[PDB]
Amino acid sequence: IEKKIVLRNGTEAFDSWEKPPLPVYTQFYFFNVTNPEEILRGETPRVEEVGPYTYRELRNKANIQFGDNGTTISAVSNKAYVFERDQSVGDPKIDLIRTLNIPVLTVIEWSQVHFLREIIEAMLKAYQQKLFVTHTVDELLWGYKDEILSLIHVFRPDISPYFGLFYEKNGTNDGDYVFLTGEDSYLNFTKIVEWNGKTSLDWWITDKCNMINGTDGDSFHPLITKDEVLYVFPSDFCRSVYITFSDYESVQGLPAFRYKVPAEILANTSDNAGFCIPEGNCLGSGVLNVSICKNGAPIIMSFPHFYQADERFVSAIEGMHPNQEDHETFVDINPLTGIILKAAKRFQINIYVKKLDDFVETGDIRTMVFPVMYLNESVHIDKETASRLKSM
Ligand SMILES: *[C@@H]1O[C@H](CO)[C@@H](O[C@@H]2O[C@H](CO)[C@@H](O[C@@H]3O[C@H](CO[C@H]4O[C@H](CO[C@H]5O[C@H](CO)[C@@H](O)[C@H](O)[C@@H]5O[C@H]5O[C@H](CO)[C@@H](O)[C@H](O)[C@@H]5O)[C@@H](O)[C@H](O[C@H]5O[C@H](CO)[C@@H](O)[C@H](O)[C@@H]5O[C@H]5O[C@H](CO)[C@@H](O)[C@H](O)[C@@H]5O)[C@@H]4O)[C@@H](O)[C@H](O[C@H]4O[C@H](CO)[C@@H](O)[C@H](O)[C@@H]4O[C@H]4O[C@H](CO)[C@@H](O)[C@H](O)[C@@H]4O[C@H]4O[C@H](CO)[C@@H](O)[C@H](O)[C@@H]4O)[C@@H]3O)[C@H](O)[C@H]2NC(C)=O)[C@H](O)[C@H]1NC(C)=O
Ligand SMILES: *[C@@H]1O[C@H](CO)[C@@H](O[C@@H]2O[C@H](CO)[C@@H](O[C@@H]3O[C@H](CO[C@H]4O[C@H](CO)[C@@H](O)[C@H](O)[C@@H]4O)[C@@H](O)[C@H](O[C@H]4O[C@H](CO)[C@@H](O)[C@H](O)[C@@H]4O)[C@@H]3O)[C@H](O)[C@H]2NC(C)=O)[C@H](O)[C@H]1NC(C)=O
Ligand SMILES: *[C@@H]1O[C@H](CO)[C@@H](O[C@@H]2O[C@H](CO)[C@@H](O[C@@H]3O[C@H](CO)[C@@H](O)[C@H](O[C@H]4O[C@H](CO)[C@@H](O)[C@H](O)[C@@H]4O)[C@@H]3O)[C@H](O)[C@H]2NC(C)=O)[C@H](O)[C@H]1NC(C)=O
Ligand SMILES: *[C@@H]1O[C@H](CO)[C@@H](O[C@@H]2O[C@H](CO)[C@@H](O[C@@H]3O[C@H](CO)[C@@H](O)[C@H](O)[C@@H]3O)[C@H](O)[C@H]2NC(C)=O)[C@H](O)[C@H]1NC(C)=O
Ligand SMILES: *[C@@H]1O[C@H](CO)[C@@H](O[C@@H]2O[C@H](CO)[C@@H](O)[C@H](O)[C@H]2NC(C)=O)[C@H](O)[C@H]1NC(C)=O
Ligand SMILES: *[C@@H]1O[C@H](CO)[C@@H](O[C@@H]2O[C@H](CO)[C@@H](O)[C@H](O)[C@H]2NC(C)=O)[C@H](O)[C@H]1NC(C)=O
Ligand SMILES: *[C@@H]1O[C@H](CO)[C@@H](O)[C@H](O)[C@H]1NC(C)=O
Ligand SMILES: *[C@@H]1O[C@H](CO)[C@@H](O)[C@H](O)[C@H]1NC(C)=O
Ligand code: NA
Ligand code: NA
Repeated sequence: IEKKIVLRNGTEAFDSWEKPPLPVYTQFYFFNVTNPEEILRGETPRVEEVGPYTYRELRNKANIQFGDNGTTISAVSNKAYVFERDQSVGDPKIDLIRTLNIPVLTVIEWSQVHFLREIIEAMLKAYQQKLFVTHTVDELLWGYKDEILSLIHVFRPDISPYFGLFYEKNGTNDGDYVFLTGEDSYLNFTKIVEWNGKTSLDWWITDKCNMINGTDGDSFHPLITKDEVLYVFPSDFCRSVYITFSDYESVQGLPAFRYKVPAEILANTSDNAGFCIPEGNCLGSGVLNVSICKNGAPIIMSFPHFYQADERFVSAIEGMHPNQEDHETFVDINPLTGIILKAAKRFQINIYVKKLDDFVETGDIRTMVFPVMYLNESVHIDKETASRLKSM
């Protein structure tokens, strides 16, 4: 019986959960817009993939507190990103990327939703902004000071003058989780019970879609069987998902089940209609409008190169060539212990753009989901730790 895989102060499983020994790497890839003026004149966008920009992660748990006679545990998961120049295609503090002006699109979308409408319209009218802007990779990723945000900031101090895809996400966590250890049962090991105090979400339509299912995805319950389905809640993705068995794999000298994210997760279906806000009206198979949880910005999640998506999402942006092996999302789990031996968590950030008559910033741009940057967050078990695990 494997009941030593339980988060108790004394077991080695707890120490690995507290301080993950395996290094995790996130790699950023950007889409450099080659014809901005022609896009504003209503022509088909043309982009170039640029990457990787590889960062090593520093993971740990903090504010660790037990409870309920040892059945529950609460903590926060801090995550930092240390840059690796030699594992990267270039220096991000020099390498420039030309892409959409996300701050102006954000505040344009705010104004259309009547949030600081007069102030935004006034500033935009006085200070002309460009729809396409060029910044360094370090700026786009970890923040830069924007004009319009700075002007709004003087009127509304709560509004940040700086914008970045991962702004202030270095050396920080993503809410206060409370997990469930495997004391009551091994099946509900590292299972999330609440997040930021609440037992479920409240920005999707159906109660079904707002449920917090499964684990964070850093580990799974022991003794996994081929037939079952594993639920994951990635906070950044703003919904629970699930992964199904694909095929058999061996990592080092260890057995592993290859579990992937299936097409059903972002499919245009009734099960996923609840995610399509407001009136159950969806953009199409293979995307997720996450504007509600990204503070009103017109941000659309997808898989890299619109993998597992409607063909028209690929035809809209010249430069998207999706294949399985490069863009799928998979995880190799040791069935016995439920430990991730290898994985590639991959997702893409897009921006919803459309022509506006009230705005000449938009020109005559087409209505489309415009890709900005996607990543590969990956892990791989090394020989020393694998051989350590192999013994048990
Ligand atoms: C992704 O995802 C995301 C999320 O999820 C999303 O998002 C979304 O989006 C959408 C888009 O569309 C949106 O929707 C929109 O919204 C907007 C906004 O809203 C808001 O606001 C408003 C306004 O307010 C203001 O005003 C008023 C009056 O007017 C007042 O009352 C107030 O107070 C304010 O005022 C202020 O300010 C101003 C400035 O100027 C000044 O002046 C003054 O003094 C003051 O200060 C409002 O209205 C709203 O409200 C609502 O809601 C709430 C909640 O809480 C409630 O409570 C209320 O009651 C309401 O509700 C109700 O009503 C409404 C009506 O409006 C309705 O809607 C409902 O159902 C109910 O019944 C808010 O707050 C808006 O604006 C819009 O609306 C529009 O559109 C629609 C369509 O859908 C319709 O339905 C409506 O009706 C409208 O329409 C109209 O208008 C327009 C413009 O102008 C036009 O064009 C048309 O034609 C029409 O017109 C007509 O009618 C009218 C009546 O209405 C009249 O007046 C005239 O004459 C004509 O006849 C819409 O709705 C949303 O919101 C969002 N959400 C979020 C969360 O974000 C997105 O989308 C996605 N994406 C993708 C791509 O997919
Ligand atoms: C994180 O995620 C990214 C992907 O999103 C990974 O990066 C990719 O890594 C794979 C390998 O793991 C790379 O694949 C290799 O690409 C090489 C270049 O291919 C070019 O040329 C061919 C024609 O020759 C074109 O078809 C293609 O479009 C490219 O323009 C290939 O030479 C390699 O081929 C070898 O493997 C294939 C397997 O299918 C064999 O069939 C071949 O015979 C050959 O042996 C290979 O396909 C891919 O290019 C990478 N892309 C990017 C953007 O980096 C990361 O590796 C991943 N994980 C980690 C941990 O980093
Ligand atoms: C993504 O696309 C964007 C836009 O196409 C691209 O930005 C551009 O990069 C080029 C270089 O690739 C920049 O051109 C340089 O401008 C600087 C500043 O004035 C000059 O110092 C440079 O002059 C030297 O260039 C060569 C040596 O580096 C020599 O041939 C020459 O004699 C000079 O010594 C050079 O002209 C250009 O400024 C930007 N454009 C914008 C709008 O920012 C970006 O590089 C692409 N990103 C990636 C990762 O490829
Ligand atoms: C969070 O977890 C719950 C429970 O695991 C998920 O809800 C379940 O979703 C399944 C989808 O297969 C529902 O199955 C249904 O079966 C009937 C026939 O019996 C079929 O006609 C339907 O089309 C559907 O497939 C099931 O009812 C439902 N169970 C419960 C208790 O809600 C939910 O999807 C998960 N949410 C997220 C966001 O991951
Ligand atoms: C995120 O924060 C971490 C932790 O401070 C940074 O990692 C350090 O970077 C310094 C640069 O001065 C280096 O000396 C070390 O590689 C790191 N220190 C430690 C203790 O790990 C990381 O660079 C930050 N990332 C970004 C993008 O700013
Ligand atoms: C996603 O699926 C829905 C439901 O099938 C589509 O809505 C249907 O569209 C067809 C024609 O394309 C109509 O005949 C039906 O009457 C529609 N049914 C409902 C309930 O709306 C919707 O068009 C699809 N969305 C996309 C972007 O392809
Ligand atoms: C766990 O180990 C021992 C318990 O006696 C103690 O030294 C340490 O402070 C404990 N830490 C946590 C986070 O429980
Ligand atoms: C998890 O543990 C067991 C096994 O599934 C189950 O009986 C219990 O209700 C679950 N607890 C929670 C909080 O989900
Ligand atoms: Na409304
Ligand atoms: Na316009």
